[PDB]
Amino acid sequence: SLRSDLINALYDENQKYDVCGIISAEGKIYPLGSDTKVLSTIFELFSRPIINKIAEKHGYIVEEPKQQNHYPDFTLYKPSEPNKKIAIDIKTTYTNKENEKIKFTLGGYTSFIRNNTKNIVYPFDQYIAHWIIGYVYTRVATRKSSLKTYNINELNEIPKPYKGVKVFLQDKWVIAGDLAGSGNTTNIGSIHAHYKDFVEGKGIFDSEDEFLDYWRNYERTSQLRNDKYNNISEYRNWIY
Amino acid sequence: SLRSDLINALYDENQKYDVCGIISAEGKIYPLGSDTKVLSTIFELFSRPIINKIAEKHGYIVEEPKQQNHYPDFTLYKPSEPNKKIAIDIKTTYTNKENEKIKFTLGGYTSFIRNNTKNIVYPFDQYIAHWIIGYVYTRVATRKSSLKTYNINELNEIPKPYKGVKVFLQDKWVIAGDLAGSGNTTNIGSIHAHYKDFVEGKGIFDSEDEFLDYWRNYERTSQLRNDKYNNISEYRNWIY
DNA sequence: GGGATATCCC
DNA sequence: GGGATATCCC
Repeated sequence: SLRSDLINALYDENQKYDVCGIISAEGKIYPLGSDTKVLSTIFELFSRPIINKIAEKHGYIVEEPKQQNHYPDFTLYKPSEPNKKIAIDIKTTYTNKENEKIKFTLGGYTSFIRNNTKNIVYPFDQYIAHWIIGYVYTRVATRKSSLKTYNINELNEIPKPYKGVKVFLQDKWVIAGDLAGSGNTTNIGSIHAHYKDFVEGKGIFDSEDEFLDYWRNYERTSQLRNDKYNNISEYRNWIY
Repeated sequence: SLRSDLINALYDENQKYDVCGIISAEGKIYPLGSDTKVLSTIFELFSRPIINKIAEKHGYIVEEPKQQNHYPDFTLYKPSEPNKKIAIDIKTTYTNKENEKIKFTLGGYTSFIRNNTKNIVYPFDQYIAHWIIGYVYTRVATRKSSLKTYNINELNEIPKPYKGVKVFLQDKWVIAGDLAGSGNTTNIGSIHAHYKDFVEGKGIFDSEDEFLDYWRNYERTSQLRNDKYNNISEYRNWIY
């Protein structure tokens, strides 16, 4: 199973998280910081070697998006059956101190979910599956960068911005919740839970329809969200 | 002074502003793509040692945010005059045909611009000058990242994400415009001209005052502002 | 012009 | 939760 195989190779098969810094054509190295906007990519870069791997020994093609504002990170599939498209999307998140509850943002709620074609490499329908690859790290901060330029020799010196990474795979609908992850950016939110709750997929929506419906009609303004619904209890009761 | 000194440094004191890729500690390199959220940060890393070296040589202390979502990136200050705080923010944009017109997005019009302390490192009132260090660049059209992992020796075979970089130092009110930069995120729009106009510091606003009142007044959307004001030439009369 | 990519702060 | 960094895409 693409999945089983996948999950398998994600948990240290020989993989080690060691990205120390950025490098300029001048040969001089600049360390990282807690910028999430860059860490994200670093997280995806760790996966890109392993997805493609499996994908290979399974006979599917992988297609990264050409444009900067389209979902999802990866698009696996076989030409023959070019309707059985799977979709993998990398999501990171940080912790401060050990064993805290986490949460991720699961993506747009007013895009291809409701539009089918808006911002997605392929029309929403060609996908049979949508997976999520979640990462958790202990951010090492109290930050203010590392005010210094390095060289190819001090690599070992270079401090990283993360510690004790944790990965897991799961279907999106399984770990989705009933609250926006981001406001203005209309994102969906994840379940507030213990990392392991994710592994196990101890969610809240009973199936993928329950997850689409809920999100399909999650009004955007609190004003309109009152006389309709704010959560699972609210929605469920809305079934009658 | 502090200002023109910075410029020299930032105007070919030798620097090239080129990046290669990401770099691990086992020494294995990974290339980059034109992704903005990344490039905007790398350009950042480049700027910090340049800034530090100048300030420090004029006896200024430097400040960086702890929160990743507060303004400004940099914060130079003289303790012998703590109320004389200056801001520096890196702003990037790209173009294909090495010449076409330009546009930047300089911050939110509904935060420190109207309440003194929302999402700002120190209070707005404690700042004398607000500077924009802008970078422009030609990006390899389309986008091809590839997944090869070079190394120090193959430092040359590695594809760069951009080429022909440009930089400018100028004041925030001189380069601002009368249209939004973005919408949902509520950002100020830089002027839509040509590199040079920027260097010229050939704007539209009359004063650092007009721009203030201006953006201080920007209604969040079409409905409201369409019957108030939608541009400076409109701002004007409205002022009566 | 409005909303889209990611995830975060108070 | 609402608004914030980064800027773009359509």
